[PDB]
Amino acid sequence: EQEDVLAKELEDVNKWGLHVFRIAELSGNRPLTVIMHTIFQERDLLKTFKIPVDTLITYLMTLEDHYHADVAYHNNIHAADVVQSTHVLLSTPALEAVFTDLEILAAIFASAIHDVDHPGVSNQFLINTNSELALMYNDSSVLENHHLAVGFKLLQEENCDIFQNLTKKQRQSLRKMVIDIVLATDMSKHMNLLADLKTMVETKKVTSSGVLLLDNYSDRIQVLQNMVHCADLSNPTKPLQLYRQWTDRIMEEFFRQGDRERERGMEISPMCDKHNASVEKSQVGFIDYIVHPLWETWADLVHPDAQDILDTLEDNREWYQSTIP
Amino acid sequence: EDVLAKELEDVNKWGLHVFRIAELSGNRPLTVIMHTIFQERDLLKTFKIPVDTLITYLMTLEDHYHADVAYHNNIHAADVVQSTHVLLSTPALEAVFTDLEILAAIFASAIHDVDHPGVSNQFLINTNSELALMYNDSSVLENHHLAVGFKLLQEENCDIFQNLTKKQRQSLRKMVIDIVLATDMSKHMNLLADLKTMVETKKVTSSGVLLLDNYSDRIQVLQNMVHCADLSNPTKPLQLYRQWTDRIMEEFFRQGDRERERGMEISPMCDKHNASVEKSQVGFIDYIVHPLWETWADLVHPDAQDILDTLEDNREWYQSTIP
Ligand SMILES: CCOc1cc2c(cc1OC)CCN(C=O)C2
Ligand SMILES: CCOc1cc2c(cc1OC)CCN(C=O)C2
Ligand SMILES: [Mg+2]
Ligand SMILES: [Mg+2]
Ligand SMILES: [Mg+2]
Ligand SMILES: [Mg+2]
Ligand SMILES: [Zn+2]
Ligand SMILES: [Zn+2]
Repeated sequence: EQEDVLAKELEDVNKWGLHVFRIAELSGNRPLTVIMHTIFQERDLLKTFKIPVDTLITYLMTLEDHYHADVAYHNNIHAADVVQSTHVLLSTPALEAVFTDLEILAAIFASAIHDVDHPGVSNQFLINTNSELALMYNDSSVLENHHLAVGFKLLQEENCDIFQNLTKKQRQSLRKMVIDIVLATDMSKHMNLLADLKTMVETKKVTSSGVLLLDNYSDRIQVLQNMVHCADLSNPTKPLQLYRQWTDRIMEEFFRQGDRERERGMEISPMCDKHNASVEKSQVGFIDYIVHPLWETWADLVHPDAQDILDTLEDNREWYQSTIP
Repeated sequence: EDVLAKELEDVNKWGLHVFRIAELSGNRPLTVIMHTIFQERDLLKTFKIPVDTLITYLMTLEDHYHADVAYHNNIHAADVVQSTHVLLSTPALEAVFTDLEILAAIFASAIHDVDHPGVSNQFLINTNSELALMYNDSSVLENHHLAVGFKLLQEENCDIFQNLTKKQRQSLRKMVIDIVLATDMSKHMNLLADLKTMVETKKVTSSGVLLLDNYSDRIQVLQNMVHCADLSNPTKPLQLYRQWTDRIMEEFFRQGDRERERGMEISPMCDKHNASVEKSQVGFIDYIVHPLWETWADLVHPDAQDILDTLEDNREWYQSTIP
C-alpha cells in the first residue's frame, strides 16, 4: 500500500510546494522517475511523441542513477524538484497555448537533465583545481556543458532513446532548445539573463486572449531559459519546511567544498567556511540580491499568476531575517 | 640543416617557404619554426622556459596533428604561427601587447588546429559524432583543439609554463582560450564587425601607432589577428597559395565523398563532381578574405599594404584561370 500512498502524493504534481522529499522516500529514492512519468502522463507526452512507456522508464531510471546519491543538494531530488517546478510554471494562465508540445518537452527534459552527474562542487572550484572537467571544457560553463553531454549520451543506452519517434527536424530543434536552456542555468549568466528578462517585461505584448505574445525564437527561448532558471532558484519560494531542508542541504555541500579548499591552502569560497558562516544572513542576501529580483521580474511577466509564489518568498525572507537579531 | 638554417632566416618575412622547411626538417615544421620564433622574441629567457621542455612539448604537439589530413596538419599550424609572428611586428601595433599577450597569441596559433580530423564542425554535428556530443554542437573542433593543446602540457617534461607565476598561467590560459575559440568560422562576421567598429573609433599617436587601453579591445585585436593568419593563404606568394589550395580542396573533396557515401547534404565546395576550384577561391577572397584583410589593413594603415596587394594580385590570377 506504499504505492497507494505514493499515488496520493503524486496527485499534487500540479501544485507549488509538492512534498518532494516525501515522494523520494515513498518511491524508493526514485523521485525523478515517478515525477517525470507522472508529468508526461499528465501532459499526454507519451501519446503525442509516441514514447514507449518502457523506454521512458528505462531512460529515467538510468538518468536518475547518474545523479550522485552522495551529494547533499545537487542530487536526483533537486532534479525532480526543478522538473516539477518547471511543470507548474509552464501551466501558468499567461502562457496558455503559447508553447508547442516540442517546446514543452524541451523545457521538461532540460529540467530533468540539468544537473546530472553534478559532483557537488562549483565551476570555480573545478577551474581552480585544474580538474579534468575544466580541462575538457576550457573553463566555460564547465558543469553545465557536462550535464548536457551526459543527459544526451544516456539516450544512446539500451532502450533509452525516448525521442526515437520524433522527426529529424523535431530532434534537431529539441536538441538546440535543450542546450540553450541548460547552458542558461550557469550562475555566471544570471545577470545578463535577468537584464534581458527585465527588458522583455518592460516591452511585453499580450494577445487578444490575454496570453504572452512570443513570435520569434529569441523571445521564446529566453522565456524558457528564465523559466527553468526560476525553477532552479525556487527553494526560497517554497513552503518553509521545504525551504529549510534545501538550506540544510546546500550548506552541507558548501561546507564540504570549503573543507577541501581549506585543506588545499586555497581561499575559501563565499558561504563555504563552516567556522565563519552565517546560514541565515546568507539566505537573506541570496534572496535580496538574486532570488527576489529574479522572481519579482518573472511575476511581472506573468502578472498576476505568480503573486502567491512571490508572497511566500517575501514571507520566508522575513522569517530568515527575523532569526538574525 | 645548413639549408634548413638558411630558410629559417626568412622567419620574420611574409611568404616563408614553409613547405620546404617541412621537407628539410623531417616533417617537423611546427617544432623548428616555433623554436626559432621563441628565440627571435627572447621568449625562453623572458619566461624561463627550459629549452628541452620546449622541444619535448613541441614534438608531442606536432605528433597530435594528423599526417593523413591534407590541410589541417602540422604544416598549417607552423604557417599560422609564423604568420601571427609577423603580424605581431606590425609597426602600427608596436608597444600594444605585453610579453604575456605575445606568448598567448603564439601558443594559441601553434595549438589552434591540433588533432583536427579533416572534417568540418557541421559534419561532426550532423553525424552525431562523439566530439559534437561532448561539446554540445558549439565550436566543437575549437574546444577540442584547446583541450588537447592544454592536456599535452601534463605529459612528462612538457610543461613549458612551469616557471610562470600562478597569475600569469591563469591569464595566459584565458587569453589562449579566447583566441582559439575565435578561429571558429561561425564567429567570423561578429569578429569582423567588432574589428570594423574598432577601426571607425581607433585612437592613434602622432607617429601612427594604435592605442588600445582596455583588455576587451586588445583581445579582439589578437583574435582578429590570429584569424587573419588562419585565413592568410591567399595573401601569400602564389606558389605557396596554390599548394594550400590543392590541400584544402583534397580535404573538402574527401569530406564530400563522406556526405555522399553516407548520404547527406553536400557541404559547399566539397562535391568533386560539381566543384570549381578557381571560382571557389575568387568567391572566398571576395566575401571572406578580402573584407577581413581590407579591414585589418585599415586598422594598421598603411602597414598591410604589401599584403593586401598580393591578395589582390592573387585574386586577379585565379580570376584569369576562369574561362
Ligand atoms: C536554499 C538554497 O540556497 C542556495 C542555493 C544556491 C546558492 C545559494 C543558496 O543559498 C545561499 C548559490 C547558487 N546555487 C548553486 O547550485 C544554488
Ligand atoms: C587555400 C585555402 O582556401 C580555403 C581555406 C578555408 C576555407 C576555404 C578556402 O578556400 C575555398 C573555408 C574555411 N576554412 C576552414 O578550415 C579554411
Ligand atoms: Mg548515482
Ligand atoms: Mg546546475
Ligand atoms: Mg560523477
Ligand atoms: Mg580551426
Ligand atoms: Zn540545479
Ligand atoms: Zn587553422
